[PDB]
Amino acid sequence: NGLTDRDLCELNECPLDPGGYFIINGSEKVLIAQEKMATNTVYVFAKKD
DNA sequence: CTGGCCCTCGCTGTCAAAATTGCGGCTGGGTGTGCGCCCCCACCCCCTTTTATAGCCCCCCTTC
Repeated sequence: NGLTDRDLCELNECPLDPGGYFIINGSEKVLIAQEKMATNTVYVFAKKD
């Protein structure tokens, strides 16, 4: 979190690594944002079928 | 026997809904993963006594 660039290098981690991913069984797993319809809002659609 | 009319009823067309199968072609990577409850019946363990052994540990007592 608070490590500076030198501390990151000494710890064998790239300073330029953005992070934002988990490490599960050694695999860098990233969660992709999932789109969904907005909740709590009234929506009137055009079912013609 | 013949003919005019309205009736229950038999059958049909028509509309509608539920049910049904398929949705391009090759390819290359990587990465992961594999009941349930409640009851009845056999079988085994602990209840108890004895005694030696010693480290460990609970409990009560005592100190200040």
